[PDB]
Amino acid sequence: ALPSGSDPAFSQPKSVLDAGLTCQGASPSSVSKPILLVPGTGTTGPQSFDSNWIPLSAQLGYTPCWISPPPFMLNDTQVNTEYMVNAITTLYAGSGNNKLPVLTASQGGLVAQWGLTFFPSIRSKVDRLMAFAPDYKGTVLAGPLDALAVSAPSVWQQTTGSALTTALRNAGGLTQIVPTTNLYSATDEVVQPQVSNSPLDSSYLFNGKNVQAQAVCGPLFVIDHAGSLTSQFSYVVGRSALRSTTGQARSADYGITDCNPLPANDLTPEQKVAAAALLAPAAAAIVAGPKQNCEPDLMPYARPFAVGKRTCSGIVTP
Repeated sequence: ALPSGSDPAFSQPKSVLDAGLTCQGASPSSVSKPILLVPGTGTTGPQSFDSNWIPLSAQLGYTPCWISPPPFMLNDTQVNTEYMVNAITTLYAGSGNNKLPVLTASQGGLVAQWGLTFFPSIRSKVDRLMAFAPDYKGTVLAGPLDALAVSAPSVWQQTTGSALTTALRNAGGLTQIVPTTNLYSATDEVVQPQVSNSPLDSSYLFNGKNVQAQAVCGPLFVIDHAGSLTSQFSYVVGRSALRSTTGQARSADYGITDCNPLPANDLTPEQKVAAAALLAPAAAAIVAGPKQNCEPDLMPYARPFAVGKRTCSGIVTP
């Protein structure tokens, strides 16, 4: 049984959360068919999606909207989730009180699932989740202690074994909460482990539509972390998920002829070039960003689910 009852309090002023939400060509308070895009570590919304799902979702008939939690998704993943929860509240009312899809890149999927686990109000407002390379179990490649012995808050949190990923799993968050499709790759160079095509993989959610590219395209098919978001294969799976009456991608809607690892066909030449360079700003943001030597404390609503772990203030207690 998941957390129920009232939503946790926000730590951020609402005005700050509002400033992080933008829609292309519309206000989030008056928008037709919004899709909420949640970016990856080290990026803003436009950096994650300008070269891919902002144009691609527009051509499918959605108004692209996004959050850009500062600085570049490097702060506390629990604060990044406040931006998403506030955005869902706003876009739900702003689209006529209609459920909306959420589409994510890397950490953005962890944020979405964290929000669905701990903020019950949004469960009735999210139609489906389409997550590209989500790291629900974190990654064994996060490397918070590689090179400098300090790393961004959200990098600690995305490290395998972290208090945050422990709390998500222990609270029941590795089972899908809304209809979810997870698209990922065994050759992801950022998120591992992803090789088993099974619940061991970081992108896997129980009862989700878990699509490891190599299970469809073969063991030597190669797409990396950025290509998991931008590829033509990824587009076909995401399109199926967004159109599906079940809320999940359908195996019938894609196949071996879609196994194209290059940027999605419908992107402009400029977008395809930008898609190849997707993570370049992320490295600069990380170098310039906040860094610390400990994992951020869990907020009170999550503390009971990671008792015994160690965060900045000490040992987690209930």
